[PDB]
Amino acid sequence: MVRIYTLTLAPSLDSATITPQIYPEGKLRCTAPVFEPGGGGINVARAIAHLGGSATAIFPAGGATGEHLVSLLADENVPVATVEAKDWTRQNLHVHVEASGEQYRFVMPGAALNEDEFRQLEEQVLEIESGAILVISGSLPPGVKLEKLTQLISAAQKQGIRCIVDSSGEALSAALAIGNIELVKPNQKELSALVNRELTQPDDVRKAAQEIVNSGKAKRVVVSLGPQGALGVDSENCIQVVPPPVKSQSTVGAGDSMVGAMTLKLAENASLEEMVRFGVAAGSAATLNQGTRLCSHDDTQKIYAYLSR
Amino acid sequence: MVRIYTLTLAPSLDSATITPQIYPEGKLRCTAPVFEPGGGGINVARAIAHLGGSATAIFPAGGATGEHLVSLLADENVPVATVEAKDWTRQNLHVHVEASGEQYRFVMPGAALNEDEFRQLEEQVLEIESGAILVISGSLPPGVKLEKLTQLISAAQKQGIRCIVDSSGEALSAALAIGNIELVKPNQKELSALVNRELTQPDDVRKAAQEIVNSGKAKRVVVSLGPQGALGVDSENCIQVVPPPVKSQSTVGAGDSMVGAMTLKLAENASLEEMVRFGVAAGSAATLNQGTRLCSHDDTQKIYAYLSR
Amino acid sequence: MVRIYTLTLAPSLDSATITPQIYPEGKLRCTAPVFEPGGGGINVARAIAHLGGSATAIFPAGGATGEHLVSLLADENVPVATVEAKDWTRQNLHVHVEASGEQYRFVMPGAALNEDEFRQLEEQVLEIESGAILVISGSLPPGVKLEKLTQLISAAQKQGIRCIVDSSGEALSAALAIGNIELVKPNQKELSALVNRELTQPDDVRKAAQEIVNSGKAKRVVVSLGPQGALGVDSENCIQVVPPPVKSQSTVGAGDSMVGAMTLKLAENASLEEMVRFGVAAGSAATLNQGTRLCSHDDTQKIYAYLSR
Amino acid sequence: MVRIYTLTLAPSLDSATITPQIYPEGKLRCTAPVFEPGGGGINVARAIAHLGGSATAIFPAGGATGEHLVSLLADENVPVATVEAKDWTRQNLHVHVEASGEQYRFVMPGAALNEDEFRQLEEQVLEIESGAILVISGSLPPGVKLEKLTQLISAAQKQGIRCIVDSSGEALSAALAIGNIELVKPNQKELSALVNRELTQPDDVRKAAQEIVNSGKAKRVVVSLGPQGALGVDSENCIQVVPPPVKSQSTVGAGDSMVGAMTLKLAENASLEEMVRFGVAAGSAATLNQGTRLCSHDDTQKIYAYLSR
Ligand SMILES: Nc1ncnc2c1ncn2[C@@H]1O[C@H](COP(=O)(O)OP(=O)(O)OP(=O)(O)O)[C@@H](O)[C@H]1O
Ligand SMILES: Nc1ncnc2c1ncn2[C@@H]1O[C@H](COP(=O)(O)OP(=O)(O)OP(=O)(O)O)[C@@H](O)[C@H]1O
Ligand SMILES: Nc1ncnc2c1ncn2[C@@H]1O[C@H](COP(=O)(O)OP(=O)(O)OP(=O)(O)O)[C@@H](O)[C@H]1O
Ligand SMILES: Nc1ncnc2c1ncn2[C@@H]1O[C@H](COP(=O)(O)OP(=O)(O)OP(=O)(O)O)[C@@H](O)[C@H]1O
Ligand SMILES: Nc1ncnc2c1ncn2[C@@H]1O[C@H](COP(=O)(O)OP(=O)(O)OP(=O)(O)O)[C@@H](O)[C@H]1O
Ligand SMILES: Nc1ncnc2c1ncn2[C@@H]1O[C@H](COP(=O)(O)OP(=O)(O)OP(=O)(O)O)[C@@H](O)[C@H]1O
Ligand SMILES: Nc1ncnc2c1ncn2[C@@H]1O[C@H](COP(=O)(O)OP(=O)(O)OP(=O)(O)O)[C@@H](O)[C@H]1O
Ligand SMILES: Nc1ncnc2c1ncn2[C@@H]1O[C@H](COP(=O)(O)OP(=O)(O)OP(=O)(O)O)[C@@H](O)[C@H]1O
Ligand SMILES: [K+]
Ligand SMILES: [K+]
Ligand SMILES: [K+]
Ligand SMILES: [K+]
Ligand SMILES: [Mg+2]
Ligand SMILES: [Mg+2]
Ligand SMILES: [Mg+2]
Ligand SMILES: [Mg+2]
Ligand SMILES: [Mg+2]
Ligand SMILES: [Mg+2]
Ligand SMILES: [Mg+2]
Ligand SMILES: [Mg+2]
Repeated sequence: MVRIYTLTLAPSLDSATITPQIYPEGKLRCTAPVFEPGGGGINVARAIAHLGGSATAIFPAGGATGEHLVSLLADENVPVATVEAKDWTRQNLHVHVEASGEQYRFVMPGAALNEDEFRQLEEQVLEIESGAILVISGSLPPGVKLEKLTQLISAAQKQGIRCIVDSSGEALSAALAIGNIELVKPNQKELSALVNRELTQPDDVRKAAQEIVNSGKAKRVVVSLGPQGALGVDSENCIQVVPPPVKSQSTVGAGDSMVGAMTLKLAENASLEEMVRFGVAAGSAATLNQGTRLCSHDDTQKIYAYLSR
Repeated sequence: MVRIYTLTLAPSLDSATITPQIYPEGKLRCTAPVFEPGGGGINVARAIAHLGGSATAIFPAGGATGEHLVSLLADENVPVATVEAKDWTRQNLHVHVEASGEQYRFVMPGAALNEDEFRQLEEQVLEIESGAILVISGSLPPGVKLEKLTQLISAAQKQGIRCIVDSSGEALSAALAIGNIELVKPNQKELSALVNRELTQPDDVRKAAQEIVNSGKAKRVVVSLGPQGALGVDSENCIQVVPPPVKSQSTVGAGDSMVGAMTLKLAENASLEEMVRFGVAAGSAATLNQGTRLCSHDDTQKIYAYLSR
Repeated sequence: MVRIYTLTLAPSLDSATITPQIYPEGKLRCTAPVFEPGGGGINVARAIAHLGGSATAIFPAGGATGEHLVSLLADENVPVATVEAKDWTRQNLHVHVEASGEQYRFVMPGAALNEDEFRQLEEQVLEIESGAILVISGSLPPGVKLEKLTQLISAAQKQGIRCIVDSSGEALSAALAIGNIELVKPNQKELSALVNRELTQPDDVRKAAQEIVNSGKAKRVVVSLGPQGALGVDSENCIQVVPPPVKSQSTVGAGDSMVGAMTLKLAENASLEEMVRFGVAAGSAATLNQGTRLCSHDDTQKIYAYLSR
Repeated sequence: MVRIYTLTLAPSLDSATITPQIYPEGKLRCTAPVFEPGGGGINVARAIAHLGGSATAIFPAGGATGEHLVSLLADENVPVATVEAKDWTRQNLHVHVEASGEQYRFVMPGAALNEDEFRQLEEQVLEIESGAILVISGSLPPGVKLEKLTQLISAAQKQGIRCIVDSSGEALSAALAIGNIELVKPNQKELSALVNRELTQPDDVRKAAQEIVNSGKAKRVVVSLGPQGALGVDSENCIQVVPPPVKSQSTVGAGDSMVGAMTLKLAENASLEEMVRFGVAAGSAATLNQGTRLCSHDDTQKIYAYLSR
């Protein structure tokens, strides 16, 4: 298997806290937070670790929050390659409400990057050897022009780095601007925005995915469909995989778990069907766990065996 | 095609109202309500009308609220057969919040039924011809012992009335106590309560469904799975049908729409596959319409065509 | 003491129910409701009963819901004078959420009145002897022109009936159109709407209340101020009364409790200070009790003793 | 006028963000946060600046978040005296929901303080001149034994530093353990916890306040009562001051604004009446401004003039 790297331009040090009730105006007393790594590529690398593989997470880190982020990943045995940034690593908030069992997730932008910090990040990316896989996942932080992301991807592909993309909005469109992306995983909202049209008819998702493949923007499009599983599209195949009928406890982290799983199958040169099935297995495995916990090896294996008959 | 009847032991006259915001403590000023028919069997009959068929709704009605319920169904051209009850027809409340677009649904028990009234309802059911279909759908109202529900179904079956059951809790178990039910449609929670175990493993739903068929309790079990569609089980077949990837606007009425569709297919003596496909098409068609609106013929046809492609 | 009557043109049979959690989209299973009398004048009469006096509630009642409303008042020993109405007595909903202890209150319009039913109600009102007190409290139901309310009040005053008004919006303005109202109790929002201006400066409430008295619209204006108590205004006096610093459990019914209390003091020809103090005592006593329960005699007496030094 | 200092053992760098709707499970996309100074003593110092006075804020600051906190105060021209702490300055989150206009406030503990750092803070406090005022306001951060808070206050008082305390829980009791506190401002809940009993009777708050004065624990006790204003108690006087009837826009910052105002009055050696009046004026002035904004000079002056009329 070739080596796997992930890139998170907007990582975070997330706080998970608990409060008895939720209501406006008054002070909600919240417990001492538990800190956890945040960010698309970072969680993809964590999911891969859970599944028994290894992925090196590349990301900017700033201030004491950044140091703690790196410290957390060290304890989880997730290898990293960081760039020191001036602006401190930002924090998102996850609140569990004890009385209802509900969770609330407040997602703010990542820290700013200056041009020099982005250049260092690109330098880290270009140290990746030909044939290896790079997963670019997450939002685009302030300070980065859209074309800089496209230029990074182009440079990467130029020296044989195989790119996988999970993003949204203008970043996702920009990441796909040059094309030849190995794999992209939009969810339904992300797909609709990317093809710039509403997907209201039964066959619209399939057709939109095929449109992306046919255009040369991506070799593989896996449209993830929440509880309905996913639809994977190749130049030769269209397959839908639906998860088993088991209740979701918490959907947080399903997307990153699926991407990490599919990345591993891509590294193994698996078939489209095997890739999508393993992706659904890990994404749905993620839903079995409370709060922000990602997929576990054993749950993913169990669901994958079910999906494989 | 044989004739179709439905039975709703706990009907309601539902109020749909609108308010700008939702918050506790203060008076929420709600608009003058729009009244609509409520109740499982009643909604099955309405869905059947939408799909081009005809079903007679049997139910107790009491007071001016009951009169209005009857009048609403007359205006919708749904045939009825009623028993006048002493306790007035109860009301559930549907609240649309303008600021969020969210809907809140407060579901209270149906009016009480005395023993005389239940025997009157039983008399109506036993006037149904042999070979016709009776759909018993909805909650069990106060005043009716579970044994009486068992007795009604046993009485109906002895003379060739084909029974379809959609209920929950002790009522569902009681309805299946006699066995030889033509079709039962539990959702996942209802199936779990019926077999009395958590269904936490991938194959648990299928195994539970097969257990009910094998035990002779039901000829067909269709476990409905929300956005995952449904799993249909026979003595000979097992199929899962997943809806197309279209966004749900409002899930209200999905269950009764699905039951209405499957009932029509059952009356046409369709295959298990055709029955479940049409059921999923109608159930998911219902979700395309806002609020409490059930499935439309055209949306159901479109989804069914896709599933049958 | 002279006799006391209340008029409720829009009464209701309210349902109080309990549900474990509150959230949109899904069915919220609510307990078998406890029915209670609803409507301004009706609750004023109930509050008066709690305080040891007697008030006859005049109101339209229709259908089985109306009969149960009358039945509830009989059990509480509240004398009534009803007019049978064609349109059935409507229901508001009070929902207690067990997990949070919050209550939600959905308030819909009252049943319609036709011209004949209103004429009968006016006839009941004009049977009231000179010197007696009539409390007109609550919203204006559909079917009643604004000037009909004004004409009723004018006719009442013409034969010596002393009128007290608690209402809002166009109804309140109309009720005050002719003037010489003995007592009106707007809250702050109601006062602002009545004088048609925002009350943003420290002395604005006082000035607005005095404007109403000086105009001849009302002899006494008691602006109720929620937790801040009330400001009472006469042609000769301006007094603010603030409740004791005890936590409110539930504010439902505070307004009607205050009005019933003030009505009793008006019947005793009490001073403005005594009237307002007893009103604050009963209104704040109401807040000590969970849900919709009105003021208790003992709590009101205790707070009144405190307010009187 | 003597000099004024404040002490905030648990400061914060607060993030204020905006999101369109609030609901659980999904990612709530929040705007790039606006940062603001947080913490009891810090806010007291800011309120004092608004009211035209000057107060030096003493607090631990750590990391880039602490640097930003210090920078924000510099921009607001609030003098500070800081101790560099190992643990980085923590962040609370204020969320405005656009659809409802509601604000949600998630309050987490302050950064940890080690024993060395606390002694450094103690050293700063003991550099305050005799006769000057020190306001100790806010929660107690992890790492500080209650006895150390008692020791700090005892140390300060021995050399003529006049101490004002605003806190809660065990910290408030510990702060009052030494006695001879110049002024304490519990709210109702804080007073109840302090005297360890429910305050359910009309005179309970006053009696509890007098108990603290009589015991020698505090020279002055001002129990703040939210919209009911405040009750101020001396060895010689007892007064209640109620704000004018103006609608609160947002209650955030009322407490610290009130403390800032009373501190300034205390420095001017004002009467108990003048102190409580100005306190209520500033507290209520704070409520006129949206979000976390404290009292403005002009609004405070306007309310104070009314209270003094
Ligand atoms: N259980 C609740 N449900 C809904 N709203 C609440 C609830 N508790 C408090 N609130 C709201 O919060 C406001 C203040 O509540 P609270 O008694 O906690 O004071 P606080 O200012 O938040 O905290 P503190 O005691 O530290 O001063 C109330 O006015 C109310 O609007
Ligand atoms: N409610 C659910 N029940 C079962 N499986 C789910 C559920 N939601 C997500 N999954 C699984 O996780 C996979 C990915 O989730 P989804 O399609 O929601 O992507 P995403 O929106 O990009 O995730 P995320 O919000 O974490 O970024 C799905 O394809 C599916 O396998
Ligand atoms: N927009 C809102 N968001 C959250 N809570 C609210 C909102 N509006 C009102 N409330 C709550 O409802 C209580 C009263 O609100 P409101 O001003 O509507 O008075 P009311 O008693 O409900 O009605 P009325 O004016 O008829 O007397 C407030 O104390 C507050 O707790
Ligand atoms: N979120 C959804 N998206 C797409 N289709 C749906 C969704 N929810 C329900 N359906 C369709 O409706 C059918 C029945 O709905 P479901 O499985 O939820 O039954 P139910 O819980 O008995 O419904 P109900 O609550 O109305 O009684 C499903 O099998 C599916 O076809
Ligand atoms: N604890 C909860 N918090 C927030 N939302 C919930 C919660 N429980 C259910 N919901 C919402 O209600 C929808 C359906 O929930 P549920 O499992 O109760 O099915 P139902 O259609 O309401 O009832 P039924 O079992 O009778 O078919 C869910 O899709 C979810 O959106
Ligand atoms: N939160 C509270 N705390 C203490 N007393 C209260 C509170 N709210 C109301 N009261 C008492 O009840 C009296 C009337 O309540 P309020 O001023 O809110 O009138 P209202 O809005 O017309 O009441 P309602 O909504 O029931 O019709 C007040 O003057 C006061 O004495
Ligand atoms: N307007 C809403 N009201 C109530 N709940 C909502 C609303 N929008 C989303 N949700 C809840 O959040 C879940 C996911 O919402 P959403 O479409 O935003 O996906 P997401 O996972 O939060 O974000 P993303 O598109 O980045 O993957 C839904 O399943 C639903 O439960
Ligand atoms: N809803 C309100 N309306 C008018 N004035 C208010 C209101 N709430 C607070 N105030 C003013 O602010 C002063 C202090 O507020 P409060 O009694 O709530 O203290 P607190 O609970 O310590 O404040 P905080 O939660 O900010 O720390 C009050 O005495 C009063 O003057
Ligand atoms: K999870
Ligand atoms: K619908
Ligand atoms: K009450
Ligand atoms: K404010
Ligand atoms: Mg995603
Ligand atoms: Mg998602
Ligand atoms: Mg159902
Ligand atoms: Mg359901
Ligand atoms: Mg009122
Ligand atoms: Mg009110
Ligand atoms: Mg405070
Ligand atoms: Mg407070």
